[PDB]
Amino acid sequence: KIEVKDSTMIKPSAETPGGSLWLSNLDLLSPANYHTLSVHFYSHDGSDNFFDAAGLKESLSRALVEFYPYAGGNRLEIDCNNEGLLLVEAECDGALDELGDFAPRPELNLIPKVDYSRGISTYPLMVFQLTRFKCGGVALGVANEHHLSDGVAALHFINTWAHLSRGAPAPTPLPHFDRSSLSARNPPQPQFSHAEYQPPPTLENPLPHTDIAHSRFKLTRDQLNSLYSTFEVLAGHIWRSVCIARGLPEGQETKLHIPFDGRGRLQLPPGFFGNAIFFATPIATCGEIESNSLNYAVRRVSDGVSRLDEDYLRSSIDFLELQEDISKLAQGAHSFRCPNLWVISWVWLPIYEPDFGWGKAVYMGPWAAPFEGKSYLLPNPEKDGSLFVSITLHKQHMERFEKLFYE
Ligand SMILES: O=C(/C=C/c1ccc(O)cc1)O[C@H](Cc1ccc(O)cc1)C(=O)O
Repeated sequence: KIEVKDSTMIKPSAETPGGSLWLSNLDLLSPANYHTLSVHFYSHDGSDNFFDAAGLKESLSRALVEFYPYAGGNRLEIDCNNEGLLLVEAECDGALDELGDFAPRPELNLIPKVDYSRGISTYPLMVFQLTRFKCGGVALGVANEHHLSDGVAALHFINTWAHLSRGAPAPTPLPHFDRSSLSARNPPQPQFSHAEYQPPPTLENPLPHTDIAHSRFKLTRDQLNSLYSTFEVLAGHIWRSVCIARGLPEGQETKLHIPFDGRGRLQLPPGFFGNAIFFATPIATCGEIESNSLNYAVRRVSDGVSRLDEDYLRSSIDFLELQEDISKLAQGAHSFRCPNLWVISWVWLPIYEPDFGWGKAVYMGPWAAPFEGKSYLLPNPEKDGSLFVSITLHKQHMERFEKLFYE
């Protein structure tokens, strides 16, 4: 019940010199065809001209005068050609209050499908969706190429794109586009054995069912430790709950994958624009997860995160430097599946700070993903001090997963 209205490609207003620049080694840790995408929801207010299209286009140009690589040898890079940034405005016969709590069920008309079979550099790298409803509310669906930038950089871009629409100046440190700070050493000397690069522990006794279910949970009972970060304890609990709810045989290896922003532990320049996301991979058998205390799992995840010191991160970069190709090491879409698990945390991220001049977001959230195996941590826009756990799991296991509440 959604249909396209307009499809535009936006140039910057200024020149923005478009010399192609170098992608990092961590940027090459994704498939050549992948968009990470989420949606921003805005409810209508008493103000006239709620998200006018022309104002947003002439604000998008004033935003692209800084972030020009969004419009644009044997190694991946797409030149800043300044030819266009896809912006498709749609129309829906819907009421935003009928959504209720925004379960991201796969009715993907809030975003478009892209085709890079015609060319990997033919179409641009990011797409925005401005879909307007019957109630006057609007959904803004963002879809970004992971090679170009991570969630932090695209979030900073959307915050600049917010401040330059509300008549305010640029948000913080202006974006830095030279990724030479994430370059390998000279010479490259790895010093550790990296399990973030070894293949995931698949090949278990096969699964009878394949259909999955998504569930988004509220947990207002964070304020208890039954003897570490909040994230480490919570991730240990989620991981133990999943490994118990799956009923896998003891001796089956499970592997938790955790994104980790390497801007702080390393010395990255401010406004660094690109992927600075490493991986924290603690491995353990499902038995010793289910047959030991929560202390075991939380210590395992804490050792998985605390290993990522400066030496280990630079050694990982040098290990990537030693490789033939790096995109052959990028696991995904099959690493996601059981017995493996992802857990992220958007609680610390400023995902609600984008205010275009019409108010804050009622709800932003992920949409349309390779679903199973990925647990997310979100903040509640009700700001009751509560926290959301958005997980996807096979149906046989989602009902078992209710022991997350059992401390
Ligand atoms: O969760 C985020 C969200 C990104 C985002 C934030 C705000 C926006 O407006 C738009 C996108 O990023 C991760 C990326 C990722 C995945 C696996 C890894 O091993 C390393 C990194 C993801 O989407 O899964």
